[PDB]
Amino acid sequence: CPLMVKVLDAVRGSPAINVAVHVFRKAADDTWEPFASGKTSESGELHGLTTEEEFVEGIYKVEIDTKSYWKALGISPFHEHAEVVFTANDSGPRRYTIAALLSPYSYSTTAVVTNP
Amino acid sequence: CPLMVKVLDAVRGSPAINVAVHVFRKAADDTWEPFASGKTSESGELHGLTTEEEFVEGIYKVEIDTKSYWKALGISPFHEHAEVVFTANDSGPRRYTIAALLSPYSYSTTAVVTN
Amino acid sequence: CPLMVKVLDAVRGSPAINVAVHVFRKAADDTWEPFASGKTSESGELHGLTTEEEFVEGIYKVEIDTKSYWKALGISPFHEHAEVVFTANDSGPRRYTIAALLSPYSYSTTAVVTN
Amino acid sequence: CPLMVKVLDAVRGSPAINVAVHVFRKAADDTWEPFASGKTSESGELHGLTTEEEFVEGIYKVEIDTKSYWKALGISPFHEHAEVVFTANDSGPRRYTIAALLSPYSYSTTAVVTNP
Ligand SMILES: O=S(=O)(c1ccc(O)cc1)c1ccc(O)cc1
Ligand SMILES: O=S(=O)(c1ccc(O)cc1)c1ccc(O)cc1
Ligand code: NA
Ligand code: NA
Repeated sequence: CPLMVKVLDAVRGSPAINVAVHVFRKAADDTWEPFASGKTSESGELHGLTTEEEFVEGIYKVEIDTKSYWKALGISPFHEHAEVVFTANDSGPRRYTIAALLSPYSYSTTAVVTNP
Repeated sequence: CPLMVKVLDAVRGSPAINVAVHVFRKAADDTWEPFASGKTSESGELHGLTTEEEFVEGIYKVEIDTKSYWKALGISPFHEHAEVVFTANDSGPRRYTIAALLSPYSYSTTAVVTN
Repeated sequence: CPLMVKVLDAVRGSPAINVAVHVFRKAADDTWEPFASGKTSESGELHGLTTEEEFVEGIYKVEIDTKSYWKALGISPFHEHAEVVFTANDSGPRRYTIAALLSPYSYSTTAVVTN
Repeated sequence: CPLMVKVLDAVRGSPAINVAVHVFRKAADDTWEPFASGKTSESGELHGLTTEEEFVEGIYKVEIDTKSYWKALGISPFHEHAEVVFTANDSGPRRYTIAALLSPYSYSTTAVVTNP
C-alpha cells in the first residue's frame, strides 16, 4: 500500500465517509490516464488503491470528489473536487499518504511521504 | 496601526462578521493583561486595535470568540475560542496581520508580517 | 472585476510574490480553455483577471504554479501546482476571491464570495 | 485512551516528532490546573495521556509547544505554541483526537470526536 488517502470533515468533526477518489497518471501523450479509484471507509481512509509493482515513477493526480460528498449530505459546496497533483517515486519507491480536511467553501491537503 | 486581525468563515465562504476579538499582553508577573479589543467589521477585519507607540516588544495573545459566532448562526461548535500567542519583535518596521479561517470543528491561523 | 486571487506563504509569513496563476474555462467538448492569467503582485494579489461581461456562468479552474515558487526560494516542494475548480453561479451580484495558503508539502484554499 | 493528539509537519511532509504537549483543566477557581503531558512519538502521535475515569467533564486546554519544535530544528517560528480549548464530555464520555498541521508562520487544528 504505497498510496493511501485520508479525509476528514471539519463541519462534523468526523471522518469523511464514502468520499469517491479517482487517481490518474500522466501518459506519454501528456493526457491523464485512469490509474485507480475507490471510496473512503467509515474511518475516512482509502487503502489498497495500488501495488508497489504498479505504482511506478510518474506524475499522478488524486481527485477527491468533494462536491458529491457535500451534496449527498444536503449541502451546496463551492468546489467541484479537490485535485492533488504530484510527481511520485522520482528518487525511488516511497509511501504516500494524501490527507485532506474538508469544509463547504474550503479545503486543505497535506502529503506525508515516508521511505520504506 | 501595526496589528490587524482578519477572520473568514469556511462554511459560508464569507468574512466572519461581528466576531469579538480580545488582545492581551503578558505582564511581568506572567499574567495576561487586557490590551485591546473590538468586533470584526462587515469585511471580517478589525482595524485600529493599537498604535506603534503602544505596541512594544513582548508576548501577545489574540483571542477570537468563535463559540459565540457559531452559536449566533445556529451551529454547534467545538472550541471555546481560538487563541493566537506570539512574540512581537522589532527588527525593522513591521506590520502584523493575524488571519484566521473558521470551521465548526477546525480552525487555521496564519501570520502575515510585512514591512 | 468579479474574480481575484490571493496567495500567502506559510513558511515565511508573507504574501507569495510573483506566483504565476492561470485561469481556464471548461469548453463544451469537456476540455480546459485558457481564460486569463497573470502573476501575483508584491501583496500576493492578482487583480484585473476578467470583467463581469466575460465571466459568465460555467466551470472554471484556477491553477497556481506553486512548484516554481518554491524552487525560486531554494525549497523542494511536493505538488506540481495547486488547482481550484469551481462553478460560477449568478444568484445576485457576486465577487469571487480565491485564497490560497502555501507550504512545501501542504496547501489550503478558501473561496470568499461576497455581494 | 479518550484523548489523543496527532501532529504533522507541513514543511517536511512528515509526522512532527518529539513535540511536547501539555493539557490543562479549568478548576473551580477558574485557573488552569495541570492535567497531563507527554510528547509525540516517531509517528507524530501522543497516546496514553489520560484514562476514562480521570477524563471527566470540564473545560480543557491542549497546549502544543510548536516554538520549541521549530527551534530544535533551527527555525525561528512565529507562534509561541498552539492552544486548543474545548469543553469535553458534556453529553457523556467521548473520544477526542486533536490533530494539528504545523508551518513556521501558520498552523491548523481539527477535532475528531467519536462516541464509544
Ligand atoms: O487525518 S489526519 O489526522 C492524518 C494523520 C496522520 C497522517 O500521516 C496523515 C493524516 C490529518 C490530516 C491533515 C490535517 O490537517 C489534520 C489531520
Ligand atoms: O489572504 S487572506 O488574509 C484574506 C482575507 C480576507 C479576504 O476576504 C480574503 C483573503 C487569507 C487567506 C487564506 C487564509 O486561510 C486566511 C486568510
Ligand atoms: Na531520477
Ligand atoms: Na449535561
